[PDB]
Amino acid sequence: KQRVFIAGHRGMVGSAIRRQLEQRGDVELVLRTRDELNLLDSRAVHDFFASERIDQVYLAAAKVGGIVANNTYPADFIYQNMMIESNIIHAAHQNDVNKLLFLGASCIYPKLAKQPMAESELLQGTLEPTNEPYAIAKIAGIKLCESYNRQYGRDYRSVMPTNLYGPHDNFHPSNSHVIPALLRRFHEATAQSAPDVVVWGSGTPMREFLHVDDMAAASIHVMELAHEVWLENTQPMLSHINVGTGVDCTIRELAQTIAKVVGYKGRVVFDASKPDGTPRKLLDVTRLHQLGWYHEISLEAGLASTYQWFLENQ
Amino acid sequence: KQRVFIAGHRGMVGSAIRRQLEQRGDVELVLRTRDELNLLDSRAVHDFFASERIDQVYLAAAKVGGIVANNTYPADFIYQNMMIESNIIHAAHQNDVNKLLFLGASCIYPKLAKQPMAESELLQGTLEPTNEPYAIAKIAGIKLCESYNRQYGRDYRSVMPTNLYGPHDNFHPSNSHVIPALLRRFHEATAQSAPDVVVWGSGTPMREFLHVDDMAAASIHVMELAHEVWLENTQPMLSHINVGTGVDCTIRELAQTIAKVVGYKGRVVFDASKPDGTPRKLLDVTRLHQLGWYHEISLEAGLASTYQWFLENQ
Ligand SMILES: NC(=O)c1ccc[n+]([C@@H]2O[C@H](COP(=O)([O-])OP(=O)(O)OC[C@H]3O[C@@H](n4cnc5c(N)ncnc54)[C@H](OP(=O)(O)O)[C@@H]3O)[C@@H](O)[C@H]2O)c1
Ligand SMILES: NC(=O)c1ccc[n+]([C@@H]2O[C@H](COP(=O)([O-])OP(=O)(O)OC[C@H]3O[C@@H](n4cnc5c(N)ncnc54)[C@H](OP(=O)(O)O)[C@@H]3O)[C@@H](O)[C@H]2O)c1
Repeated sequence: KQRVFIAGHRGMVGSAIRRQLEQRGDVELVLRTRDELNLLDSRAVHDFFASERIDQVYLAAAKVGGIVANNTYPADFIYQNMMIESNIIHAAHQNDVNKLLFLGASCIYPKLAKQPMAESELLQGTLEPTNEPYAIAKIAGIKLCESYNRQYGRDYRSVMPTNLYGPHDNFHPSNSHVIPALLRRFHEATAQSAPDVVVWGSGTPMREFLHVDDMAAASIHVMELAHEVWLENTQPMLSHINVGTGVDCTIRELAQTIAKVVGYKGRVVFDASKPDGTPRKLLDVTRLHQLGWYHEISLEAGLASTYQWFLENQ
Repeated sequence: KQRVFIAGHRGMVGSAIRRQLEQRGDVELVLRTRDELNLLDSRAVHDFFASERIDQVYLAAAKVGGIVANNTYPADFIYQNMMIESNIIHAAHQNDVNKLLFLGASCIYPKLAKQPMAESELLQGTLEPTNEPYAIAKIAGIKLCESYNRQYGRDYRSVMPTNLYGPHDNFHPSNSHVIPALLRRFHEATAQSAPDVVVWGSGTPMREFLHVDDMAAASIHVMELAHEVWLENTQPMLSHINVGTGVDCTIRELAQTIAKVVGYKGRVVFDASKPDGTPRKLLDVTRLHQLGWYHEISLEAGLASTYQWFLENQ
């Protein structure tokens, strides 16, 4: 069996990968909570790699937050993510761990990227200010992987997820992530028999959403492709792979679909006196499709299962 | 007196800053060689800051090299520079060091930046591949400074030097840095009475060069400006300041001037069957000039003093 360390295993993405791999008789999972292993402590990280046996790492540990967090604690988001990724990638290499999968984030493409965004949009222009610190840290992670690949012949691969949703998300009404926020707002409006739920903006902007169990499946798929096949579909200095559906939906359709999922019978209202973001933001997932992976969970089906997980975990 | 830690003090830039500050009765320098303090070791760095007294840091420690090095050891250039900058900036903040000056590099602007390159060119397009790993690490340093500024009200300022030359450079004929390489090639051609010295390319591309003692003076000037003045001439998320002459010279003029400086009497030859890089690469130094600093060392005068330092240190 391969010894697989899922860093950040209790996280949203990390836990999704753990749910799938825990089903695998060819895999022995190695897991440490933050209390058992602080990924910011280089010495602790190195000791762990020097004693445990690892064959593969899924790097799903990060300091992640929403709009308010990223603008309020910028130093924490750049420093913590630089150190976690630096520590794990370095310790992995020093201990002859040849395989690693790093997680990027789609909010780290340029603010004014061409749509849909192919992998080559990376670094082609300036970042969204709210996410800049976190995005720079994330881009440095991808470049640490590529540099260890090129210098030492490692196999440190990287995925770039689109917007994610699903179990283990933060279902609080003031989350800046539209999925979990609207599920919870709609839930409470339906409980209260509120006449309407108002959403800022016009509802015309198109966005792309992927259920975290699809993310996890794609991540495992990418990790386990033969190296030669991964090479034929990437370049050493443009190595990441977008993970998403490649399909857009309006904020209006999303909200209306959430309302239906939850059984709300009041009115979804958009307040178009509030500004809209860019008209369209989505990944181009041609490389992932060429690599033989296609998402399985439709929006309707994913929102319904997600909402059921919330009901079970209030 | 202010307690000033010059990280990397034996380096080219670090030593230039030390030569100027060692003349200052208002400054107590705190210096540690690599053997006394490995800047890659977070615990050692933190212990140093927790015991020494620091009021200001000049962050002039780095893993730096030329074209071959950056392409041959990419992981060393991204990881080492990420860790050194992360360790020092974090430890400085944790120990209430409010003032820091970080050194960037002009090779970290986009390959196809608009010329002359204003500070706002940063992150506006893709990087030169040879320098990408190092440039990403350097950009992450500037963003660590800006994030600590914004989150914690620190005063971590950053300069972006143009091409540098001067004492303590690497005067070896195969250095990819044109200044030191040509000084040494011309020196040896003059010693050998070689009939000609051939330089690859046409000699038409324009570049910008600054003597390291000017760099050091500008760095000290920027560090010591009143905060309110530094604020009026920067933005929190576009905080760095280009340091250079803002003036171009052809590779042809540079080589011809070196030849004269050294007293070569053979022929400078350009081989235009070899490719030229971009036609023009230089910084826009309007912010530094507005901040009241202008370079003092002409190319002719700087090359002559540099060459004299080489003669004294063969
Ligand atoms: N659409 C997108 O762009 C998108 C969305 C989601 C995720 N992602 C990718 O997936 C990554 C993970 O996202 P996520 O939502 O799964 O994060 P999370 O799920 O919210 O948390 C990841 C975790 O890693 C752990 N961790 C953080 N710092 C640690 C440390 N110093 N030591 C040990 N463990 C530490 C956390 O511990 P404690 O949490 O308990 O503090 C948390 O369990 C993101 O950063 C991104 O790269 C991309
Ligand atoms: N035109 C440009 O873009 C340009 C040119 C030059 C410099 N610069 C700026 O100035 C920075 C310094 O350049 P430089 O030429 O002065 O470099 P250097 O001068 O060649 O070296 C800097 C030094 O820091 C030290 N150091 C490196 N790693 C260390 C570690 N782990 N612990 C302790 N000390 C460590 C080095 O030690 P050991 O060397 O003895 O290995 C070396 O003395 C550059 O990285 C750049 O940011 C910009």
